[PDB]
Amino acid sequence: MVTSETVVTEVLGHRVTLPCLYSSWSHNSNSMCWGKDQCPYSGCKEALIRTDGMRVTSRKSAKYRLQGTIPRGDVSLTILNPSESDSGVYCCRIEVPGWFNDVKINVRLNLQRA
Amino acid sequence: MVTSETVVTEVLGHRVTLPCLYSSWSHNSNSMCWGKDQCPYSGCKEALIRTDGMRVTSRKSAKYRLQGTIPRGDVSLTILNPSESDSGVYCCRIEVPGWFNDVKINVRLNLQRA
Amino acid sequence: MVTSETVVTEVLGHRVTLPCLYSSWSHNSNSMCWGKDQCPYSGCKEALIRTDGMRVTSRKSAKYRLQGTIPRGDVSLTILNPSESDSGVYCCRIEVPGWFNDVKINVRLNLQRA
Amino acid sequence: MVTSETVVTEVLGHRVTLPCLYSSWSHNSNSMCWGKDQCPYSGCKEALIRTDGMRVTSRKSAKYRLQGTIPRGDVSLTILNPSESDSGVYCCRIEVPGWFNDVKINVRLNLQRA
Amino acid sequence: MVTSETVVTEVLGHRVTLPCLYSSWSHNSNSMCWGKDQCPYSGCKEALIRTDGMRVTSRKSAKYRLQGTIPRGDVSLTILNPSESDSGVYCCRIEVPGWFNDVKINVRLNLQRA
Amino acid sequence: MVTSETVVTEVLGHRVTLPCLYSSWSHNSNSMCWGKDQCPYSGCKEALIRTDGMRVTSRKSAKYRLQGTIPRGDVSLTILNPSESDSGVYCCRIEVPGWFNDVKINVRLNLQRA
Amino acid sequence: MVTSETVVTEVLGHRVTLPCLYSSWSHNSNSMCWGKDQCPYSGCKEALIRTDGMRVTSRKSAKYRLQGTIPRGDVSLTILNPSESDSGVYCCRIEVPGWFNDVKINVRLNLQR
Amino acid sequence: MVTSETVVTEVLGHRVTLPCLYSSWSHNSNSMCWGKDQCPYSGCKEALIRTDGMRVTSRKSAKYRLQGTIPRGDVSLTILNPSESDSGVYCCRIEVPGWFNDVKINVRLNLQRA
Repeated sequence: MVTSETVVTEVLGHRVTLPCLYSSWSHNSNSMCWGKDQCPYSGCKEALIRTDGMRVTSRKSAKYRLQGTIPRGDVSLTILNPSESDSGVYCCRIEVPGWFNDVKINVRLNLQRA
Repeated sequence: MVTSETVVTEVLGHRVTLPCLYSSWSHNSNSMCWGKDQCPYSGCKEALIRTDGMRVTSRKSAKYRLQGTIPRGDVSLTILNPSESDSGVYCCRIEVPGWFNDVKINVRLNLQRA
Repeated sequence: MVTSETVVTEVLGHRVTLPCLYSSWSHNSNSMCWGKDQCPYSGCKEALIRTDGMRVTSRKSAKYRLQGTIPRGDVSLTILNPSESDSGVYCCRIEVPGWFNDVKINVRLNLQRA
Repeated sequence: MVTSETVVTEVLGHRVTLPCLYSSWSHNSNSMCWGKDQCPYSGCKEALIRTDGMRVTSRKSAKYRLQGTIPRGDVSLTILNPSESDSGVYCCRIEVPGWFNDVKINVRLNLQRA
Repeated sequence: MVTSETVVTEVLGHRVTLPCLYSSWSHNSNSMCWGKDQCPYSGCKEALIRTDGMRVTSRKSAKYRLQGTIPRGDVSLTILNPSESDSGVYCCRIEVPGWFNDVKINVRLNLQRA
Repeated sequence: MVTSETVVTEVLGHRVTLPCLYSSWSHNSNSMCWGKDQCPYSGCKEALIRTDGMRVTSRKSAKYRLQGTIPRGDVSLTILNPSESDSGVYCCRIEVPGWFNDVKINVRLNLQRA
Repeated sequence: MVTSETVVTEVLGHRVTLPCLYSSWSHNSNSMCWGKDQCPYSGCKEALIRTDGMRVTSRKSAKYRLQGTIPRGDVSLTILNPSESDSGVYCCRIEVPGWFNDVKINVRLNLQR
Repeated sequence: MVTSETVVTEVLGHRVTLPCLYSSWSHNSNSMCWGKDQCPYSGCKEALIRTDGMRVTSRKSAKYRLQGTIPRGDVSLTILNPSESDSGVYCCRIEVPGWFNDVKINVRLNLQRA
C-alpha cells in the first residue's frame, strides 16, 4: 500500500521538532499521542508522550516535549538533545471520537552531522 | 529542513514498484536517474538505473527496471525479486534544464514477509 | 468512519448509469467488479459483473452492462430497465496490483415514480 | 440527476454522530432541522429535531441530541443507543433568509454488527 | 436564490463572442442550444441556435454562429454585426443524458459604442 | 472583456439582500459604498449608501440598509420594501489604502412577482 | 496596486529560458510577443520577438528564440548568450480576440556572476 | 531556478507597504528582518529593519516601519516618503528554528511619478 510521510532532516546538538498539526482540533473531542516505529494503539496507552485535548498528561520527560499550542491542534513533538539513535519513523496519532476515525500522521527523523 | 516522501509498504516474493511521475516531461529536455539512500549527484552518473529523454541507458540490470512509459514521464522504479535488504529510502532525480531546476522525489520502501 | 458517495436519482424504467472512473487504468494490470450493498472481496468473485482490464469476463446479464471504454478506466455500471429492487448502494471495486492497493467507490441509486 | 452525500459507517452499542456543519451560521439569521429519508419541508416542522439560532427547540425523542456548538453552525446529529433500524439516509436542512436559499445536506448511516 | 453568471463587456463594430465551454463533451451523448433572456426548455427547440453532438443543426443564421470546436465542447456563441438590442442575458443549455442532468450557464452581454 | 457577477433571484414583498463580503476587512484601513448600474467613483461620493470602516456614514436612505457586521467585512446590501425598479445591476466598492487597490464586486438583482 | 510575477534566477554562460505558457492557445485566434521593461502595445509591433499563432513571424534573431511548441501555447522565451545587461523585467503579451482580453505575464530575470 | 514574487506599484511620495505574512508565527520561535536586493544572512545582523518575535528590535529608522501585528506574523514593511532610490527588489526573511528552515519572501517595489 502506498501512503505518505513527512521527512525532517536535521543536525545534532539542538532540540529538534517533528511537525504534527490537526487544525480542526477541539479540546472537547480530541486527544493525541506519539509513538516510535509504530503508531500507539487506540486509547494511547503505551506512548512516548500523550495529551488530553488541552495539555500533556504524560509524566514530565527529560527527552520529550510538546511546545506548541495544543488546543489549536499543534501537537508537534520536540525531542531534546537528540542523538543518532533518535533517527527513524515516528507516528502521531490524533484521537477522534467514533469508529476508526483516528488520524495517523507519520514523520521520519533523519539526523546528520553538520 | 522538512520535505515529504512516499511510503511503499509491500510484501516479498513479487516485484514492487516505487512511484515517480513527472507530468511536465518532454524527451528533448528532461532526463532521470534513481539512487538508494541519497539522490545521485548532478548529471545522474553513478545511479541504480539511468535514462536520457527516451530510454534506459545504463546496462540491462536484472534487479532494476522501468516498466512505465518514460517519454510520458513515468519513471517509476520496478524492483524484481526484492529481499529485505532492498527496504530503505530511494531517490528519483528528474533533470530539468537550467540552474538548480532539478526535481528530487523520495520514496521509502518497506518490505514485509506476510 | 466517514466517507463519501455519489447519489444517482433517476426514474423507474429508464436505463441508468452509475459513474465509476479510474483514470490510471491499464489493460495489463487492472481489473474490476461491481457489487450490491457491499464491494465484492478481492478476486472479484460473486459479483454483479466483472472484468479483466479489456472487457467484461462475466457471462452476460440482461440487467447489467459496462458500456464505457473499459481499457481507459470508465467502468461505470449501466442497469437496464431498473426496478424498485434495484435501488440501493452499489460498490465499484478497482483491483490494483500489490498489497492493499484496491480502490472502492460507492454509488447509491435512488429510483423515483413519475 | 447526480448529487453527493457523506457516509457514516459505525458500530452498534455506542452513540453515533452524523456530521452537518454550516460555518456562516448566525443565531440572528439561521435555524435548522433533521429528517429521515427525505429532508423536512421549509419551516422545519415534522422533524426528528429542530433548532432556532441558538439551541434545540423540540425533538421527537430523547434519542436525538445536538451536542455540537450550535451558534457556530455545528448542528451534527447524535443518535443515542442506535439499533439496525436507525440505518438509512438522513437529511440536514439549514434554513437561510430569502427565497429558495435553504441548504440540504445528506448523510447515510450504516450500522454494522459483530 | 443566488447563482452566478459571466459578464461580457464589449464594443460594437465587430462580431463578439459569448463563452460556453463544456469540457466533458462527447458527440455521442451531448448536444446544446442558446437562448436569450432564458435557456430554451428541455429538447432545445425554439432557440437562437442549436446543435447535436457534432455540429449546428438549426438553419444557417446571418446573426448566430458557432465558430468554436463543438466536438470538444466549445459551444461559445458568435454574434455577427451586433447592435445595442443584442445586449442582455444569454443562457447556454448543455443537454446531458438522464433525468435533470442538463447544465445551464449564463452570460450577460454589455455592448458599448465605437 | 470577461468578468463575473453574482445573480440574486428573489420575490417582491419582502426585504432582499445583495451579498458583498470582504473577509480581510479592517476598520482602520477599509471603507465601502454601493452603487446602482456602476460602482461609485473613487471616494464613494454619491452612492446608494456608504460606510467609514465601522458603520454607515451616509445615505441610509430609507430603502437602503447595511445590517450585516461591517467591522467583519459583511457589507451586504439590504433593500427594504423592494419594487420592480430595484431590479438591475449593483456594484459594491471596497476602498483599500494605496494606489488602485479598490475592489469592485458586482451583483445583478432579479425581482419576480410573489 | 499589487500584482505578481515569476522570477528566473540563472547563471551566465548558457542560454536561459523565461517561462510563458497559455494553455488555452489556438492557432486561429492567439498570437504573441515579448517585450523588455514593459509589455509591447496591442498589435505585437515591435517586441523582442513575435508570432502569428503558429510560428515566429518577426525577423530571425541571433539573441532571441522561441524553442517551445508554439501551437500548444508554450511561448517561453529563450535568450542566447546572456550578459548582465539582459537582467530585468520581461513581459509576455498573449493576444486574445475581442476587447481588452489580452493577457500579460511578467518574468524577472536575475543573472549572477 | 524559478520562483515568484509580489509586485507593488505605487506613486513616489506616498507611504507604501510591502506585504510579508507568516501565519505560523510564534513569538517563542520566530524572528525576521528585511533586506534590499538580497535577503540578510541567517541571524539578521545587518538588514533594513529587524524583530525578535514581538516587536522591532533594530534602532528606529525614519524610513522603515513595521506597522502590522508582528506576533500574528504580519511583518509587512512600511516605507515612509519613498524616493526613486527606494524602487527595486526587497527580501523578507522569516527565521525558523532548526536547519535550513528559513523562509525567503520577495517583493518588488515599482515607484511611478506623480
